[PDB]
Amino acid sequence: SELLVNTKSGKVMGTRVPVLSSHISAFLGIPFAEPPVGNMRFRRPEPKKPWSGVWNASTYPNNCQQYVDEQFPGFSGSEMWNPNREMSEDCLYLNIWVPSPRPKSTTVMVWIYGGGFYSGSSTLDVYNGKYLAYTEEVVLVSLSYRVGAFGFLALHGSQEAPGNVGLLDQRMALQWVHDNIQFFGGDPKTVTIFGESAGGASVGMHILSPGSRDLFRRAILQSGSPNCPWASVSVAEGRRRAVELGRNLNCNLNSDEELIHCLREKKPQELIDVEWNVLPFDSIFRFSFVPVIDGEFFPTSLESMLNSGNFKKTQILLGVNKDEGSFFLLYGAPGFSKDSESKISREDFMSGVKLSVPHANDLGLDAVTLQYTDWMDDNNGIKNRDGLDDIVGDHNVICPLMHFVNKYTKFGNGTYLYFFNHRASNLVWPEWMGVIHGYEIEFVFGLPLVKELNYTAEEEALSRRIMHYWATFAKTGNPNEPHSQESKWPLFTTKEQKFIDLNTEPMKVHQRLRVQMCVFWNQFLPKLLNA
Amino acid sequence: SELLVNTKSGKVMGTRVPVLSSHISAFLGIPFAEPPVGNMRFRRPEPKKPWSGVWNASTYPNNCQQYVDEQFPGFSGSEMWNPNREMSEDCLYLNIWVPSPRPKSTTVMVWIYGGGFYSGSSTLDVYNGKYLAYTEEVVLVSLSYRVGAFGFLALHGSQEAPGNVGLLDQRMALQWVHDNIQFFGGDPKTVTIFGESAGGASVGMHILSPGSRDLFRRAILQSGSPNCPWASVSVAEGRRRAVELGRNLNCNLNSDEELIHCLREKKPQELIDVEWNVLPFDSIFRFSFVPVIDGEFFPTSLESMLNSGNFKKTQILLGVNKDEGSFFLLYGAPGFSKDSESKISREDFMSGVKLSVPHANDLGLDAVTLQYTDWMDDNNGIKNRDGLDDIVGDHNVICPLMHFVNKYTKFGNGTYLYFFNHRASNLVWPEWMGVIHGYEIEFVFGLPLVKELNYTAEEEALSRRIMHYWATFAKTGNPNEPHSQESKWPLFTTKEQKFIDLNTEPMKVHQRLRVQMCVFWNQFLPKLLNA
Ligand code: IUM
Ligand code: IUM
Ligand code: IUM
Ligand code: IUM
Repeated sequence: SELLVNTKSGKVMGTRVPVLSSHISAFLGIPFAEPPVGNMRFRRPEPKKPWSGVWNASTYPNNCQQYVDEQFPGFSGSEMWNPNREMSEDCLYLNIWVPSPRPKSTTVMVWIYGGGFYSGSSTLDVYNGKYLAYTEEVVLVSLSYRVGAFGFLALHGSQEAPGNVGLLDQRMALQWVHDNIQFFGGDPKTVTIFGESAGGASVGMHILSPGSRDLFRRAILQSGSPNCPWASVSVAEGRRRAVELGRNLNCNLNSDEELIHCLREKKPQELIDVEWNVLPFDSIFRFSFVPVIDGEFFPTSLESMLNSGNFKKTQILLGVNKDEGSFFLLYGAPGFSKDSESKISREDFMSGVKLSVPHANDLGLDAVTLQYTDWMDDNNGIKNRDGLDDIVGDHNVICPLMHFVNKYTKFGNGTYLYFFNHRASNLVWPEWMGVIHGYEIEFVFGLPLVKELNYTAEEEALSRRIMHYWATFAKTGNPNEPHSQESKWPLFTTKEQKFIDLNTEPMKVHQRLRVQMCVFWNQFLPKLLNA
Repeated sequence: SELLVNTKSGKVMGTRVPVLSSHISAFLGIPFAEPPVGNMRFRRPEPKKPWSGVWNASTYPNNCQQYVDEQFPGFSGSEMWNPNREMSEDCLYLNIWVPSPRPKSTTVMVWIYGGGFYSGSSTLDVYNGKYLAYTEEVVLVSLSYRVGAFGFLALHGSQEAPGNVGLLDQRMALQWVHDNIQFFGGDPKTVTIFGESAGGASVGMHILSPGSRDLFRRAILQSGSPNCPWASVSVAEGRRRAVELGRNLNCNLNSDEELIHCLREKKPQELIDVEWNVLPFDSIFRFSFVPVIDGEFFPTSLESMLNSGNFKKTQILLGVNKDEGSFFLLYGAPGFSKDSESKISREDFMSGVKLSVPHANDLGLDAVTLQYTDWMDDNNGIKNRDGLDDIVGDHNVICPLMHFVNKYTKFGNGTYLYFFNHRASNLVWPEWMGVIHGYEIEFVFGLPLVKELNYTAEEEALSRRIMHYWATFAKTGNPNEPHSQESKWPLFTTKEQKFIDLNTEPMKVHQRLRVQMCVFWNQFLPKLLNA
């Protein structure tokens, strides 16, 4: 009865939400898994037992236990990413926005949030699917997955904490969407999983995981890809970090059973408190509990998989932001402050490049510095600052994504590559951080469309193009409307390597995104480090 | 009696030569050493026994046995460097051009010719000191030194063929100049040794050799420096190449005495014929018999010496040509022909970079290619062609010279650095080779001044500036006339690193010649190869 949806798990009662002019149906906090609490912490998600009665899908679910950024308390720029609902280990819930009237079988977009696998909520203001569902008439799903140690602790042997359990959370949401989105008017045969940062890395990992390929049609990857250096550890390093996490909580680490038991008794916040102490390196843009290359979720190494074509072959739309690195530099690298044009000294640059590339020897750090220093001007604080952003952005998202694009396009049924380089007019972060990691999201979710948000008209325009690019790609596997007034977004071929700018200036097409630098990061530096 | 000069070695009768308007005295083929023939092949030069009677110093001496370029027979571009007098092992002679009337004590410039230590003559048209002596009123000396195996065969143990013997030839000419230039009107207290290519490398080596520092005042180094990768071998490699030279002539190489004896019986041309077979590498811009870092001439390694300040501390004027590499690419690297715009394929580029950097492993070759490829355009034949020239020019002359400038300026009494980037209007070589190795020489020696040579007026202008820069530097240790209408040639400091363009456009000052690339060649690639 519009808001009464009767699903294979039970009846779900949603709520009308106002969006722009109209209203839309919203179903919020649908459980898709049994609460991963108690003896079930670190365990694989268990499918949600069906409920008697109607489920009140009208309020946002608990967010999952996660690190809370208090680096800039009150600063909307950082709080916009913080959990906005009560945190709870009970948090495996998804959110669905459906048009009014209910479509019959229309496209589904399943948003998977980023947050470096230690943070993230489906429920943040910038992930509100109102605007996207309304504007583009897509059923929009937000999912939830366990982040941090709760989702990615990996004692590879044990059944009680294998890794990737937070990815399995995602996969179960995807199963539920596959099984039940039809009752919300969604077409399970065309669900598109999009995500940003670790969310896009996750999307890439379901393209890769055999166990996930059947559960979605298409994929959008924003500023992340499965092969990103921060997105996976070996099972050995996962074990190492799991044990070190237990060492921090004074766990008896005689056996996996002993460790897991200890970690299961700790309050969620104590895991969170010591979580960053288990990194093996003084480092930027590294997270403690990330997916493990474990043999089950990933059959082998991601590189083999990308090489063999061992991945779901579909269409992907993906891309990066211009200044991917600045966010992590501000937070982690000396000399970058929020309130200064963060001109970076030479001493702080070398501190920064050493933090950015923690796995690199003195030779590798020299290679990086050679690549990224303006040697005509090696003490220019701006060039050092921007160069650090470039190092961090190229090493950590742009070049791994371009590696992934190249390897994937060899076997996929279509690749669209954007380069988002628009600084929002109302961006609350300093100018020096540029087009920041994560700040294409508000444009994907249509926030320039709400006038109270103080976007320019030109930005609202861009948001409508992006949403239209995104939903058209989701519907059709091509972001372009067939024969439209807009100019066409070229396919990315391994031949021409074309890609588009996304900003308010009209579309420009380019070749070979950061190729000079990505040849360094993808081809040369690894060869150098192995030698 | 103008042309009758009575020297410590005996009387010398020269000849009036017409130069531009006037005439000048010329003394040609003064012997400064005993003919290094017979049992004296490969031996240290022996000082010339004084002669009875007058020495006819009116014709050019024999040139020294050397490889003769027949790659482009008749092509003036290549024949201008070939021996133009009868070749002979008897060839240790110097040439003096004196003004008319005879000055009393005026500056001396001692030209040391290049030719990669395997070739060179004092007597080539482009080394005619008429124009420089006339125009700038300097006594101008050309010397001769044994090149190739005859000057640089190095069986380190033996007294009968230690290396560097061709450098000792140079040092003896310098002694003779020190002892006798006064009788030609020259001031031994201010002789300036200049040289180009291996000639400038040689000049650098007398700055370094304790045994030579006292014999000259100032130094000009054109497109060469003692630390150039092609300018010295270890004594071990010298022995290796000496033995391999003997292996090619079917010498009994049981003992040094046996080898040297065999090499002493061979006709000069048989040494020359097999000379290039002893290189250890398929290589460009490597010569077989070069100076040996032997403990006597050089006390230790050149790098230690440059580091410790263990060198003659004076003023040096030095610099490089823009397109230093093209000459060797045309001759040695596949895909470069004289008569085509030598657009270089990718297969021929990698062949070229492998030839340019023969001592480098696959990792180093990758590093070079990373540095020098336009990855937006890696198949552009022009960019590949020019890039090869840059690789060869940077690796082989520009970056070692900049290393030498930097190390030297720490301790020297003044450094002037030019960058010659003028392509002669009448250059007979193809356009693609650019400002070619060696083609600033005609400007230093004032050939744009003879109208029959078809230089532009603007080029004659440049030649007069260069000659004036050169002789003023020789006279004064500063190329600048004190308070003149010309703009001042900045000192090269390690602080600002300033240097001037030399061309017909008016002087421009720049910083940090090819620093991005020289940081690669001087700092990074060696660190990479040692690892
Ligand atoms: O709680 U237990 O292996
Ligand atoms: O990292 U930025 O132009
Ligand atoms: O001719 U003998 O040692
Ligand atoms: O070797 U050049 O421009």
